[PDB]
Amino acid sequence: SPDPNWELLSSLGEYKDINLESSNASNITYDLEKYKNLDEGTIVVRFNSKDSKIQSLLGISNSKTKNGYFNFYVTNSRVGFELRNQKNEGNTQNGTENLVHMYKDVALNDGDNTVALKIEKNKGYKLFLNGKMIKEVKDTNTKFLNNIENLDSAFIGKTNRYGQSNEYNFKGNIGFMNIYNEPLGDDYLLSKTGETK
Ligand SMILES: CC(=O)N[C@H]1[C@H]([C@H](O)[C@H](O)CO)O[C@@](OC[C@H]2O[C@@H](O)[C@H](O)[C@@H](O)[C@H]2O)(C(=O)O)C[C@@H]1O
Repeated sequence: SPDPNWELLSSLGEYKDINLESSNASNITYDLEKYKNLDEGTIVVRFNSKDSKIQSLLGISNSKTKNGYFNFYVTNSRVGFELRNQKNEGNTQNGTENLVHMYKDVALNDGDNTVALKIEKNKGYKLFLNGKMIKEVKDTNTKFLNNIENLDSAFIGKTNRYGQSNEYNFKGNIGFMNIYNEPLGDDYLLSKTGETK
């Protein structure tokens, strides 16, 4: 990754017009090899939710575990992500590491919102929403997808988990999702997310 970061970069993944009105997530597991070893990157999502519960925009997980997952989520009044690893499979809490839970209480538009998560390896994390950098966390030992063992699922609109776990099914539409292998420039993220001030 250069310093400063690129202001415009080709996406690793780009997904559009995902209809989640009946809360049936979009399986993007075919792209999993692109993401599973990432130690940094950027995720940009345009969304409109019809619900107030915790809902995954993007869920990347080890479906053989309860708690081995990355969950980029929203509510009606909050955005954030969790990062958790689990070393033991099946119906158990054993071997769970709760790595990061970063979130911010926010005002959302009633219509479309645009959010971004920026991860800079061993620098930190930033959240953007509707043209603002809403939260920055400095961290000299960052964790991301490469820290979750045996990933096997990637979904837009849910997190694929073992057994009876809460999959955080999203209800509404996702206009777009763009995933990058590098941290993008703040100015790019401010303008891009800013399209839905
Ligand atoms: C983003 C978030 O807060 N994730 C939590 C999650 C949610 O809060 C919950 O699923 C929303 O309904 O809860 C997690 O723990 C589940 C666990 O909670 C205990 O209090 C309860 O006794 C258990 O039966 C079980 O529901 C989850 O894994 O889903 C933790 C996660 O970090």
